[PDB]
Amino acid sequence: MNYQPTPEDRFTFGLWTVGWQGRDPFGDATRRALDPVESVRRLAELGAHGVTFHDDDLIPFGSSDSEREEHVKRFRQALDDTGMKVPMATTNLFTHPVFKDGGFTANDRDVRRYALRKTIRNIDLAVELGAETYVAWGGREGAESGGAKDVRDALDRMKEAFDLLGEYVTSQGYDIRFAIEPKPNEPRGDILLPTVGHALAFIERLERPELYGVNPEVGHEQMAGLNFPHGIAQALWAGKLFHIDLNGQNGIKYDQDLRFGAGDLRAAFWLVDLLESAGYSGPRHFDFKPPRTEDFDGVWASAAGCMRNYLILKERAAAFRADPEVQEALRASRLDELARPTAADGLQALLDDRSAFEEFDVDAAAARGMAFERLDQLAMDHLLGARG
Amino acid sequence: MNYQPTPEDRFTFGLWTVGWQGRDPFGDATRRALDPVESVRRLAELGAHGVTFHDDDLIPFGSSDSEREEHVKRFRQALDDTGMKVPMATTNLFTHPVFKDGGFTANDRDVRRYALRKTIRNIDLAVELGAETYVAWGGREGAESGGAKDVRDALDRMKEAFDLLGEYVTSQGYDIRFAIEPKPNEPRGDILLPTVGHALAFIERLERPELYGVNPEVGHEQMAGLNFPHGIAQALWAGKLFHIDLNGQNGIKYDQDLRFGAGDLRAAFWLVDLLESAGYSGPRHFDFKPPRTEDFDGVWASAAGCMRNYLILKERAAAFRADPEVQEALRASRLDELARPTAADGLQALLDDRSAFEEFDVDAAAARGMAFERLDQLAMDHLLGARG
Amino acid sequence: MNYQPTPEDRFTFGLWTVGWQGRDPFGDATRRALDPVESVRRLAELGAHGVTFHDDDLIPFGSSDSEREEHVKRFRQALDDTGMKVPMATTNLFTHPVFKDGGFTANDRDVRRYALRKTIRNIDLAVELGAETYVAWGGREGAESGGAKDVRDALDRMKEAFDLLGEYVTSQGYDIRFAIEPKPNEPRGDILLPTVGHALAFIERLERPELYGVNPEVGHEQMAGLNFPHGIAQALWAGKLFHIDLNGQNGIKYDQDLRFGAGDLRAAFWLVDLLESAGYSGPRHFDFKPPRTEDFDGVWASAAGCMRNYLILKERAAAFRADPEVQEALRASRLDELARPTAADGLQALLDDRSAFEEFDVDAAAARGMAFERLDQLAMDHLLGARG
Amino acid sequence: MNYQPTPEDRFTFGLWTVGWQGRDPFGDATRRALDPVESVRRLAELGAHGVTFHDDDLIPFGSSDSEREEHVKRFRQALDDTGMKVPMATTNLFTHPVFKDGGFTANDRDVRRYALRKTIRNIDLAVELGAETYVAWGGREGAESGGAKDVRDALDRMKEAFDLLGEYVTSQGYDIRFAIEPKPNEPRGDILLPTVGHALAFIERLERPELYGVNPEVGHEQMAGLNFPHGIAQALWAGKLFHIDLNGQNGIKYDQDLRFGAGDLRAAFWLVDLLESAGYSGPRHFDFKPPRTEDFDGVWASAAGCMRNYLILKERAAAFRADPEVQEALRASRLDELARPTAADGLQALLDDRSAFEEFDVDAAAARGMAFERLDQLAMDHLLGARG
Ligand SMILES: O=C[C@H](O)[C@@H](O)[C@H](O)[C@H](O)CO
Ligand SMILES: O=C[C@H](O)[C@@H](O)[C@H](O)[C@H](O)CO
Ligand SMILES: O=C[C@H](O)[C@@H](O)[C@H](O)[C@H](O)CO
Ligand SMILES: O=C[C@H](O)[C@@H](O)[C@H](O)[C@H](O)CO
Ligand code: NI
Ligand code: NI
Ligand code: NI
Ligand code: NI
Ligand code: NI
Ligand code: NI
Ligand code: NI
Ligand code: NI
Ligand code: NI
Ligand code: NI
Ligand code: NI
Ligand code: NI
Repeated sequence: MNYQPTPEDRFTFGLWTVGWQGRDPFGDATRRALDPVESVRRLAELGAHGVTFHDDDLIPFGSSDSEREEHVKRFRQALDDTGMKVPMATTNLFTHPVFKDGGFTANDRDVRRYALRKTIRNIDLAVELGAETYVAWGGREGAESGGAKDVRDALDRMKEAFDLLGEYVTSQGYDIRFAIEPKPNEPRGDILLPTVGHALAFIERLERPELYGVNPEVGHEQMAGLNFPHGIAQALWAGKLFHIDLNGQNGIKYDQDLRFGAGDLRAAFWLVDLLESAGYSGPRHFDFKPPRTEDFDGVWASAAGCMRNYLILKERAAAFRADPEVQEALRASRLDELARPTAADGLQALLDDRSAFEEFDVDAAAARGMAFERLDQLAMDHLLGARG
Repeated sequence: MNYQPTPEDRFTFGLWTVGWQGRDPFGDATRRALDPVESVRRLAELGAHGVTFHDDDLIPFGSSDSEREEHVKRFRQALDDTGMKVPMATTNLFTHPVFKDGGFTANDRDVRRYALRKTIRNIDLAVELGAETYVAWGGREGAESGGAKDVRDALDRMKEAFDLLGEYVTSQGYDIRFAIEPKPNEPRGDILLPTVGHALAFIERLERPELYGVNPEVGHEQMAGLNFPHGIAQALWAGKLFHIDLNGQNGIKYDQDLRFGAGDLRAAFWLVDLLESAGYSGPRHFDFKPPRTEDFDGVWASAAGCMRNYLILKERAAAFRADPEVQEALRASRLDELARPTAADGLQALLDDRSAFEEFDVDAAAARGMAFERLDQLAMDHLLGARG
Repeated sequence: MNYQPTPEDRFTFGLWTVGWQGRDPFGDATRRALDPVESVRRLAELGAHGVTFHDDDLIPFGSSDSEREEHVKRFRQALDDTGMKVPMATTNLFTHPVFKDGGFTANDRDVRRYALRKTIRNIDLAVELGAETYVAWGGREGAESGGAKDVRDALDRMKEAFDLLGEYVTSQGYDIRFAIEPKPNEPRGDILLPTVGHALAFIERLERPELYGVNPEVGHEQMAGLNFPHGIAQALWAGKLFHIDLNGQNGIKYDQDLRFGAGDLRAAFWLVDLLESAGYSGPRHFDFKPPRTEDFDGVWASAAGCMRNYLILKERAAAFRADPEVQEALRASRLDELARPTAADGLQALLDDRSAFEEFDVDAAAARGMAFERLDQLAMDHLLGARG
Repeated sequence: MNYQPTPEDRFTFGLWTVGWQGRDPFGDATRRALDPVESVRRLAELGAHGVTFHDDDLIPFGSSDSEREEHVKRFRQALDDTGMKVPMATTNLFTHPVFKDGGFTANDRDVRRYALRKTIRNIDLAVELGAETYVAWGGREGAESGGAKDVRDALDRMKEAFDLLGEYVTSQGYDIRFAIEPKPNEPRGDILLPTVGHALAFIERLERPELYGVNPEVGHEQMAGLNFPHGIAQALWAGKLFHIDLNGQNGIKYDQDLRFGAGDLRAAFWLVDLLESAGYSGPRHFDFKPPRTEDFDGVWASAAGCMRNYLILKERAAAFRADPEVQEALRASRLDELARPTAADGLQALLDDRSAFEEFDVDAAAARGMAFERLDQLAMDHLLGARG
């Protein structure tokens, strides 16, 4: 019947999302700034579970130690009054002109040292607020031209930075983990660790890999034309999906950050299906931008649509899996065999198995249809609620 | 003056490249098949170092043990007469209809067992011929629809397969290593391990990671809009660039496999620059298709252009790096600082360093230009041979 | 409740669609060839309205005049027995090696003359069978390299060819019109008249523009990352949508030709909405390929899914428009004002209108939200059948 | 030897190019604003021919009639002192929040009337300054969601607007023409008239088509993965290339606006080749953004690189065409035949010509290679200055 979200659904929003003033490359802001406290109250009314923030969203850049203290106190009371949580925090290493060539991988060494200190300062605040995950989006790490950045040295600097933060966390005894958010491009011509895969590979080279995971975003992988649910499957397979950014994107172009459900709808369905069947227990975080055509009423409707869409898809995906006709179709397509080991009998046995080569009837096997189209139409019917 | 390749340049070609008959999705072959022996002699005349092959290129599918023996003997004499080497070999797990849903990750278990036996048989042949690398391109591993393939189970099957081959190699005492070739899509809607990053991450989950590397292809990463030289830098950083496939691609669309140099020319320049300065010593393998508009004279001209283009770029990249004006520009852009550790002084020292935050003048740092445009124009001048 | 198609729905299929044997760039056929007569009977059973064909699908290439006559007679009886119609026909100017550099724009003049004769021969057959539209897809018209094709001369040849066919039709007194099908690339590196826009512009340069329209395909425009429904709106605006090819595509990559409904689902919804509200009365033609993983049962299920998906979307789009809440939302977003002339009062009046500039309150106007997000969520609810 | 530009080369720059302060979606300005007068003097020193402007670049928005007059006088003296010309002008209908849903196609009628008045006011100024072309880039014309914009009505409003401007120009007796600049997306999710083709088609529906042309931009067509030189060939073929925007773009992603020469280098070569051989006599306008990593010295170096790159390519393209070996290769590939009419003998003659079908030897024709690869390698050698 209806689709009301409750804090139990674990839906979270960055302050910078509903707070996006509408400034784009070709235009000025179309909305006034939101007081983070108003955003907390409004999201709470909508059924959200918590909020996330960059240091600079909560405490204006260059704020003194006193002003800083007041901003946090104000934010803290709003949280106490609403029951909202703060499961994730991050650093802004992309807005200020000093980070024009990056933070952790800036060619200027002094800039790199500054970026680390700025991050460390915010990690202490994040722990103070109860955040369990600390996200790192290296938006300025990259280049527009080939000779500007030696990638191998840049990767040495990136590893050095992450190892230092890991040494810091472990020395303060914090119970906080890191999640690297990949993005292929924008604002840099090409960004380092462009996809979930590159991020996962890099993590295996850190001194304490256990502390690092990935924070994939729907639109980012889609900006590279990749299959998001497949990338998420691989991150789960590796045990590295620490957090997730949900939104929508219409193909390969600029990062749109539409509300979740918009963009590639079928991909959204397969994503929810995967997260739910895999038992993902982390937050369902929306990193979206309510389009600039909207006024404040439009932003809250956009935020509500994020949660609504997730809930509808969850219903349809659940109905899909529980359908006996679908369970039969899955067996018809041999999904059950895919889950069985190819050779639990071992190498030697396989080599001696004449049924696996010498006596294998390749034409008989080749003639078997996979029945994938029937299966996919069942999935389509379920998504559209068209199952008679 | 001129650009003649010699076997010392380590240029290699797959038999399937100059041998591509021109069959495409919408058209029939425009060229007769080439006898692998003729291809060996022709490539040798052109200055190539060696050739590579899929089992099915050398020995027709379904060949008896006797015919098989004759085909190899014939091929062996051609190699002896020309001095050509065979540094890499691979398996064809994509053409025959039996592999329509994959080889190692086919839902059908019997198909998966067959794919392993077929690969093992060819590994023995590869070692016999002296190949040091065995490439694996899972072209049929993937899907067109969401419910057809459970990616986590598929990744379990992929790992199982690679671990078994690793157990085989180590048991026969072979001195051969594996290289996984990624591709984002085509012929499947989405292919598993779509980019160099995903492949590198997966490798870290194998039982014997030391035996596996990556075989990236210029056009494949470009089909995802990614920066190829950056991906190669990361593979080198990880010590996993075991082999490389060179060709050209005009952006995001079907896999064109144009001759090397064609497609994104500037990317080709930065690639050669990187491979040469990094001391890549493996083969410079061309996996290209001479367009179907060509007759045989056109195919040999296309193959020659591959090597010619590599040699010209190598000259221009060498001239770029050795230019004192460029060395000065590199210092102006702080590439030297990027190579210096951010905090060799350690964590505690960084936290106590007031020059890294408290007394850091952010406006002064922000005002410094990176001088990247001057550097890039110097690179452009060098590429075009326009340095006065 | 259910979604059964009937010939009244005007659903048509090319013989080459359900008949696609599964041959792709990296693989052999996975299905035997279908007798066109069997395809006619099977599609009729499924509720289809008619079929379409290339000359070479019906009459094997190189067939004598007698064999040709028999093939047509056989096909004719199948049509008579089923009541199926043939509303569109086309020429195959892409498969045979002679068309490797094109048909109408081949550099070889003799080839260009041959292509015209081949098309003319099939136009006579099309009229004989009752086809009202003749489609032209210049799949081989284009290039892989810059100097191979002088585009201005190629466009002169393209216009010459179309003008000649127009002169032929008008001289035989045929009641048949032409529809040019655009495609950005594949099989050529870049194809001439790459999008609906380029095709529409070209048509305005023909001697008898009235005889030519466009035959857009969902996936083709999406291979250029364009909004298909927007392109269709422009073709309707110009009065040039003579026919349409329906299928699915997952973004920018090779031409997938998935069944309709698959690919970008939301785009499919907006397309059906537009065609139905605009009163498009031509055929709903599916130019799709049942994936090669399927056997014959899978191909017929895929074809049925094409029609089913169109019918479901038509229902949801109709429900969307007829919803009073949606009609109210449309007024809230000023869609009614968009339909009103900006200045029916004329130029002079506008220049003298102080309310249009001098006394225009720009801040007041800027503050009005467009309410687009609320509208889009209503559309999402309707698509998913989630309207309470 | 060297490549110095002189005003005779007709190189022009928009004030907004070298003046771009570096503000992007994720960052603040990294450069102070430039006084348009300083930009005029600086560009003049670099060898530029003239500058272009949006109304809002020259006269701050909301300026009184007096301030307006002073700004123009100041700008006028700078032009007189340098000898710089102003060949093109345009309107800013994208920055101010009032244009959030468009200017000419905004759903709000009052906004549409305001946009026309604002444009008309600037047309008078453009003529006053001597501009021969008036560009219109409908950056805000489009949508993020399907129901927000009825495209057919939007196209009615777009035509109404352009017809009114045409009526205005013709009534004032101005000798100024319009050029529509297409762009597929950004800042809107999808922009109306997304490519050169769509723009050309639309123009044929205006009341006075003679007054309208197109202003294509390198990067814009490349954001749709299209071949820019091919699009330019079609615009020239139609006699509609009134102006051109030159820059660089690295594939399908956000609009980078790199300096000319950067991005797809080979495409830049083929573009210059075409413009020069076609005798394009309009300005060579650069619409680029010096990357934000740069300080002012870097912006002037970037602007100089634009002109330098154009001059180098012009040299290489000229050398390519004048090479007798290339002229021979062109004949070998039948470019001379492409330029010959297919059937100047007429329709009836073609139908009676047995050599065009009945007696046409298709196998003989099919066997002829096009020799395109040899031709393309000659072009590569010339571009790289590697012709021995
Ligand atoms: O496009 C950029 C990212 O998606 C951005 O929102 C990061 O997620 C954020 O800075 C970390 O919380
Ligand atoms: O597009 C596919 C690949 O590039 C293919 O050529 C593989 O490289 C080959 O099968 C391994 O040698
Ligand atoms: O991708 C190519 C086209 O879509 C093709 O199927 C044409 O439509 C056909 O040849 C005309 O009927
Ligand atoms: O990306 C947008 C355009 O390229 C822009 O610069 C227009 O050209 C300009 O507003 C007209 O002069
Ligand atoms: Ni993002
Ligand atoms: Ni994003
Ligand atoms: Ni994010
Ligand atoms: Ni490849
Ligand atoms: Ni390839
Ligand atoms: Ni390859
Ligand atoms: Ni098609
Ligand atoms: Ni298609
Ligand atoms: Ni089609
Ligand atoms: Ni632009
Ligand atoms: Ni641009
Ligand atoms: Ni422009």
